[PDB]
Amino acid sequence: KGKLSLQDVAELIRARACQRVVVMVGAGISTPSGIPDFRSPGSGLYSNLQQYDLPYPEAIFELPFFFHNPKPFFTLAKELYPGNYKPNVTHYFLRLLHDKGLLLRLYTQNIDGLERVSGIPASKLVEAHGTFASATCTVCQRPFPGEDIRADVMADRVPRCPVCTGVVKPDIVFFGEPLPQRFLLHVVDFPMADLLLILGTSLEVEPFASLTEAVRSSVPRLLINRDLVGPLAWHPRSRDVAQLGDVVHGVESLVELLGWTEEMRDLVQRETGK
Ligand SMILES: CC(C)(C)C(=O)NCCC1CCN(c2ncnc3cc(C(N)=O)sc23)CC1
Ligand SMILES: [Zn+2]
Repeated sequence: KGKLSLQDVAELIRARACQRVVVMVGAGISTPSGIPDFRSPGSGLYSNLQQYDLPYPEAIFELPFFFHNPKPFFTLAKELYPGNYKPNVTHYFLRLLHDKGLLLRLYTQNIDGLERVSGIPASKLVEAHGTFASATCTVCQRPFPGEDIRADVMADRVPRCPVCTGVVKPDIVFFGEPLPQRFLLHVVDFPMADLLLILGTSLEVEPFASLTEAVRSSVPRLLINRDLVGPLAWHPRSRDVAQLGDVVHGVESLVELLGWTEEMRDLVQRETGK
């Protein structure tokens, strides 16, 4: 009887009636950290082809172009590597969710790695478009921690495999490649979810689009996004809640209703001092 509200979701979490939260995030959560959506006219990455020495937008994430000229991609890597951008309130909200034993899994479309930098361990993360936290030799397939090629990336050298001399590429998923193996965790995670949180994306592209329907029909789906569009708007469920407008405000409103404001402020304080 009647729509669930943001407060109703907050109350379920406070009661630990929702304690296996699956979170899905996109570009919208990282704009307040100073990373625009790549497609943003004027400011976004795809609108700065000259700045990266690219023939066209997609090229920075294409394998044949990468092997012809790895330097534009490595320019992006240098900018996006950990330490450059700061997580914002949205990332720390998810971190708090984790610290309180409420996070089952956080699925991210972002490559900025800000979830990790916020202190969420890799085991809770499914970085569905890959990550800079690890790298792989393109010839022999030797894996490397991201830190092991940091010096070369910061020094504008194309890192190389000690074993076979192959170019070592960050584990970002390029156009036409398979999604990472960890993505198959959705098979167990989604039936297990007792709350679905979607932040700063409308999950309009597959296979993310279908995943919104993988949770059971009793599970509330909370969308915090500019607009109510995508699969959630196409196929609403009685226990869906939409918090529209600015993601930062939506998240901060939820944080307040949860009673975590002072806890958030202390966490952010501590973390900034690192
Ligand atoms: C879907 C595949 C894997 C084929 C793909 O497009 N790979 C290239 C990397 C993606 C990463 C996510 N992505 C983004 N698009 C617009 N804005 C952002 C902001 C991102 C961020 N803040 O990490 S990722 C991203 C599209 C290109
Ligand atoms: Zn190698």
